[PDB]
Amino acid sequence: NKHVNKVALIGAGFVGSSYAFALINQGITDELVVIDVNKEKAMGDVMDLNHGKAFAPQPVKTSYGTYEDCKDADIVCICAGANLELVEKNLKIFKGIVSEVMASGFDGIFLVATNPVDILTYATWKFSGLPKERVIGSGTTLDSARFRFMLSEYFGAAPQNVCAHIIGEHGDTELPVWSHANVGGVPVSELVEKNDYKQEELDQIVDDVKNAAYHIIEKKGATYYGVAMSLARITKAILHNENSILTVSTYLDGQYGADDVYIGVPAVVNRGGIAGITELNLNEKEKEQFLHSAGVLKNILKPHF
Amino acid sequence: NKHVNKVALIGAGFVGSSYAFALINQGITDELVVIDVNKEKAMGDVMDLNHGKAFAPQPVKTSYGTYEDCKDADIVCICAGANQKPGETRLELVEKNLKIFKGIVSEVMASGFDGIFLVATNPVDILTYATWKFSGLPKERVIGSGTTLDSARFRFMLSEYFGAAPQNVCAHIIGEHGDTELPVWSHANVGGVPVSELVEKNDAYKQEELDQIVDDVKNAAYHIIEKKGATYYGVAMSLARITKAILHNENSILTVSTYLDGQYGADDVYIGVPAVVNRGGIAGITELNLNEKEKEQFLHSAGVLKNILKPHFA
Amino acid sequence: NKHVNKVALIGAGFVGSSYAFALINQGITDELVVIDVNKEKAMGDVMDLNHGKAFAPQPVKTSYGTYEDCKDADIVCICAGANQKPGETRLELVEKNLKIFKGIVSEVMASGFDGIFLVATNPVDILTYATWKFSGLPKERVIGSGTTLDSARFRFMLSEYFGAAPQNVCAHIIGEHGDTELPVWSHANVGGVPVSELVEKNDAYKQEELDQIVDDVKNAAYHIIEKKGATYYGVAMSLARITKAILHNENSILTVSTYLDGQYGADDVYIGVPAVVNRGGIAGITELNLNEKEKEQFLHSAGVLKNILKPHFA
Amino acid sequence: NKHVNKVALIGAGFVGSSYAFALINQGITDELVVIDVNKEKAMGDVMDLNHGKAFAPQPVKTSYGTYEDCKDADIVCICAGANRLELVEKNLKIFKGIVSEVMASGFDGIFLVATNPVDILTYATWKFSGLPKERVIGSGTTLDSARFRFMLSEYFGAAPQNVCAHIIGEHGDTELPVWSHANVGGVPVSELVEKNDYKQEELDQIVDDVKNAAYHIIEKKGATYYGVAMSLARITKAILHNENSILTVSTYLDGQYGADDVYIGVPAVVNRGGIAGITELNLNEKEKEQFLHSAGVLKNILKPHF
Repeated sequence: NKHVNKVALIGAGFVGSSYAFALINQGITDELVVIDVNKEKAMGDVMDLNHGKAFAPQPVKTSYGTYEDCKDADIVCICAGANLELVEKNLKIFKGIVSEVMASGFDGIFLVATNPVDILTYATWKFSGLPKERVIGSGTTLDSARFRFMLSEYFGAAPQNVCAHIIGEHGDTELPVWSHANVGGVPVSELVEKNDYKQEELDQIVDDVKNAAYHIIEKKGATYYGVAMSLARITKAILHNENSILTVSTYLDGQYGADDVYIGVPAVVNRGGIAGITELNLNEKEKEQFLHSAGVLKNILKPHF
Repeated sequence: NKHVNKVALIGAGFVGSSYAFALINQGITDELVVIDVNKEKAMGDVMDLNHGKAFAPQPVKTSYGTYEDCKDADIVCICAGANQKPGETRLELVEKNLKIFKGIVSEVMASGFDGIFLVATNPVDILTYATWKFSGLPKERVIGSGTTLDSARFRFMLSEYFGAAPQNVCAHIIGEHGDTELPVWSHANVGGVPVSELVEKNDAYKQEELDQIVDDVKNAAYHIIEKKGATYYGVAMSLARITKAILHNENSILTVSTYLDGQYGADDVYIGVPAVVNRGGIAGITELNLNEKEKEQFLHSAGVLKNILKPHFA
Repeated sequence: NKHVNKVALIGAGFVGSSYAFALINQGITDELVVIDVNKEKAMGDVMDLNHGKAFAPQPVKTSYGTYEDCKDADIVCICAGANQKPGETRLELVEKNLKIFKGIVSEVMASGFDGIFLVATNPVDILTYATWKFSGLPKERVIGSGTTLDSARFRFMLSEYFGAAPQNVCAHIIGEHGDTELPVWSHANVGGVPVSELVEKNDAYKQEELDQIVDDVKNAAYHIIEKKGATYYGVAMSLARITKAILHNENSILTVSTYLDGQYGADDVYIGVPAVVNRGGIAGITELNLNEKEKEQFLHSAGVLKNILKPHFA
Repeated sequence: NKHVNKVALIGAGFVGSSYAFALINQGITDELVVIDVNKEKAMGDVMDLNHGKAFAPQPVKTSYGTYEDCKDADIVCICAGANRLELVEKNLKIFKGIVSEVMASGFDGIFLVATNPVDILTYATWKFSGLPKERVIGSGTTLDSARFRFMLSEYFGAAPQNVCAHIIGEHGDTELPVWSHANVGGVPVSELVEKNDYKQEELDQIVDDVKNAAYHIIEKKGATYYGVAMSLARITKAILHNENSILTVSTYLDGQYGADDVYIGVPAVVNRGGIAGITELNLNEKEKEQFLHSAGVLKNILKPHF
């Protein structure tokens, strides 16, 4: 009796629906159940998603469901919420959601997508009582993948042999780890000096990354395709025991001079969830940029915990 | 053009965007250009689709453009048009969409485009025929989604009934994409065993059970629409499937909208039949030997389409 | 094994090693154990296969072991045995291989193995039947490669004759893996159109051309052997294909060696017929309605096998 | 008219046959032609390889052929040659005949060289053919580096994709690990070595297994071919699919690592044009000397013949 991979999705808005469409197009899970307070929408979405079932690369059973259907889920992905005020609404929404999920007997991994992601990931860990290695937030995985790709273009190599992370809070206080950005083994700073590859050229790439989402929202009011893709990517590392290094929202206790906070850092991800935290030796600018970011978060945290 | 595939999408609504997302998720094309006069929404979608490109299985260049950017496209897929309003007849919808298609197709042809058209807009068989007339291209290079979605579904469900892989099952829905489409029970077979035989010799396999599979296939869109307001994920997948068969020269048999001049006793009409699809478009038409009931149903289905074409084309 | 697929290969000759290489190149299994008393050659092959593991699409753990290492195997594939020497009859070869299989199967069963057997050693239908008797397993869990290779090559060539994808072509070779195997022309079809109809409706499609597709399929091994001394790449691929259908629960229809107790009018014999293959092994048997000529050919083919079984099994 | 990818294989021994079986199993090329002095063996292999054609993941047309059939090949892969510094001697001759016959067909693609000693015969092929140095490529130390890389993602517990480590220099005893730039997720190996106790001579023994892997295989069954075939198919894949993958293939240097006028193993970017750029690692003092000593060994063996 071989293991059946099962994902439970909570919140069938634009992010959730797209996330589902992505799992189906990539053949990532064996089963998917969709849960939303708006029964009719989730129902319609499931039907639409199954309409083209025959064309999916791999069989995937997709169904409408309720909180109790989370019992044997490997992953519960939360895309629900509202779109200091907002943090209040969502903090409560999550409380009821995690409560209902845990009440079903779910004993898997939480994947949190709704913003502010670092905050709601910390919250989910609290409300659920699960080990911190099994509550995971999307963190800055999207921004880091982008940064990483733009650089394989810029320096002309495959993304596979290019290294670059974005860490910190998923937000304006997130930061690039220039000190460890390397191409094929060769540090970026090295390539910048030996050629005239110029500095604020690379600095502009970081500028685009941080504002990418705002610009999308400015034009169509919401962002969902890129988000959905990052979620499917993280779900893939888990379900297929990849040990992939991803800058997901992770609980720190001393690793980067930070403790008691969920924040974006490169973490090894596998079927168990977080399997280790990659500890980069930050230089001086990075070290304070980071702690400033961790401080901003922990500060919004205490009023609620 | 030589080492790289390019798709131009015209119309970035729910169908078009989902199609785009499907192409990117499955790794079907190297380049996609999105064309739509609604600039904010379309550039937004393009930026959103590019935001997460690093996660896709293959590199995919997505951009916002206009007709001039079709010059080197392998495929132009058209999802643009109006949707028919309640109380409006199909001939009334067709009058509006023909005018839209006239502008789109002439602008596309004037860009230098020399590829294949893939038509998705309803009524798809009608607009495929129009695109052929408007473009002056060979009939093999103008393709509509036809009954591909209903067939594939019909075929998966039978696979998920008689208990065998989709790949090993034969079941076609043919005719117009709409209420007169028909199942080809006479040629439906599992592993090569006719469905009528399977029914006859196992009473776990009942007729009405099978007919019910047909009832549901034909009403699936309407029910999705009831609960969600519209339907687009299935359409998008069927379009991605056809695009893949073209770009990768698969020679897959699909019930796309296809021009008939005599086959099945129908003339001068685009309509859903099993056709071989490859990099050149339509490579061949499968001519099933329809039984007497099927033949009558099919000629009625072709007639329903010709009643709509007649007032618009000589 | 819960999240992990494991294959045990018994016999690391040219067939077994190529099979191993195919599994690794296609990403079919998570683990492979190779079992062969010829230690130097087999550990050599194992080390060689591990040498380039980094380049394989998926991580594959390959090791050298013995019967005890079959305990948690999903599949045990047996390629070991002697090969027919010139002047030796098949009954004489079978006497030697039954003795070999008796030891192999009893040791495998005593390891705690509770998976599926995949048999490749010649004459495969005979040794599949023996493996069933020796193992005491359900007949659904003992599978031989049957006529899978000849069928696939019968079905690709037709696809490469009528101009369509293999996926939409239906053609089976059934019967013993050997000179009495037969084509099922009566159910051979393209997109659902009977071969006999395609023939008589187009004079570019001719009988003799089709028949020689058959004579060539049946003589393919002999010609490869003439030129290179042995045949093993095709066999290896057919085995990898069957293994994939099993490990990934495909429900693919394949003409594997299958136990019949009445179907097609044959009893108590393993023989090549279209069967549904999934994670549990044989999920179902496709019963094609053979015409009178085919029925006679098939019962003769089953008879040839029973003439070999009879002196060895009650 | 979409481009048709075409590979011509010269030498259908164990390496070539396996290399072919790999291309077919991975769906890497659209067409493959097989060429060998032993016509009947090449004919047999092609037949065996097509026997199971219906099961290949992607369509691939495989056929028997001759030097003339190289005309429109994207890639000519040479696995022919004899299997005692006279080995270089016999092979240098074989290659001369082969390249001459290939160029004489109008071939204007990329050469992929696998026959040992690969660095030397890659240099030779460049000479005999007259092609730009970016279009003659040897397998170099790609296999050894791939192993080293995987054998470290396990050790440190991450995915190979998030691990960095090269083996450079001549394909042989004088090849060397680039410890100074070996990193995991961005974190250099040295940092992890003393910060946890990951032991030094442990990571060390890994470099020893790599270098002797092939000898040990040969000790047991007489030749290596599966691993070689896999590395060849991987390089063929980077080329035909314009990957821009960084591989330590045999590459022509002119000053890049204190070395000039020599084919040797270094990380190079590989795409449809062939070598697209040479990755320049800041070698430390130890590595710098190991490397030049390796280039010297090679350049020394070249002189007598050029």
